[PDB]
Amino acid sequence: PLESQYQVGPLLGSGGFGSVYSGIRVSDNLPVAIKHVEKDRISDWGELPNGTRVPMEVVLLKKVSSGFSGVIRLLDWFERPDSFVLILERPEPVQDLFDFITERGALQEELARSFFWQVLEAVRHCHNCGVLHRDIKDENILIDLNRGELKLIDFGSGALLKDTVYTDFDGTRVYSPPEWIRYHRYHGRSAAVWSLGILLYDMVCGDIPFEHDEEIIRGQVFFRQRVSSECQHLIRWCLALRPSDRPTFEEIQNHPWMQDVLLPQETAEIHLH
Ligand SMILES: C[C@H]1NC(=O)c2cc(-c3cccc4c(=O)n(C5(C)CC5)c(NC5(C)CC5)nc34)[nH]c21
Repeated sequence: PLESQYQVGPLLGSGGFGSVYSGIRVSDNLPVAIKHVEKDRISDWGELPNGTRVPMEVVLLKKVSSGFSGVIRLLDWFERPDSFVLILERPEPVQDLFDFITERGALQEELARSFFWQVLEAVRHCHNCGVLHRDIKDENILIDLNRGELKLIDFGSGALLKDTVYTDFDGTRVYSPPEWIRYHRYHGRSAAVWSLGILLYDMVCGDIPFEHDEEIIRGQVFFRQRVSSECQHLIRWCLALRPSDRPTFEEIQNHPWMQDVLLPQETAEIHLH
């Protein structure tokens, strides 16, 4: 089932998420990624309409893999005795945003605007399909280097979107909002907007703004790089201490700093090729 249909290549990476290998679908040589997760290392489980116990990530990816998007597509999945295996699409050539930022340092605002806009479109798509990622960060974003298109990855910390409080969190701490640090309580959209503020700061400054819990709680933003006043304003708004003071996704995309975004292909020509 798995062995015959996919030819396995080298390990791309491993960590809390499991182990991800490059691969190729044997039938048509389609590039793929193959994610293995041990059953013991999965805490968040869900059920398919069919009535089958699977990892939540499988439920979430099926809900968002409908149509095209800036979300990594689940092509197939398999259950094994002690693990689940997910077959994901693989752009070629590709680089993850963390490595891209590390190599360039801070991104030019024009580039950060295009990237951030695409992340916003992808996150909006997730929320429309009832899915909350809960771990938005540069490490969970891939760049299709030829087309200039960003793709969200790793829904292993995610959940079904709801309007009530979340009391569990498995995402990355330094991207987590002050309300989680202080009260172990947050709401979906406003916590997501906090992580987007951290991401945007990361793009235009070349690193995250807060390291320790006390910096997150204080919420004072210091700019280490030259950043436009409009971009600083949007960042500070996303990082409002009070969740209800943070912008909606609509307010983010109507912010003056977000106007006249480049198309992804233009973005590649000017900034990537
Ligand atoms: C972060 C990890 N967790 C996931 O769910 C997932 C999916 C991928 C993944 C999917 C498709 C393509 C790539 C890919 O090309 N790469 C590269 C080799 C371009 C960086 C990587 N690198 C990572 C983030 C694993 C270390 N992951 C992919 N990586 C992860």
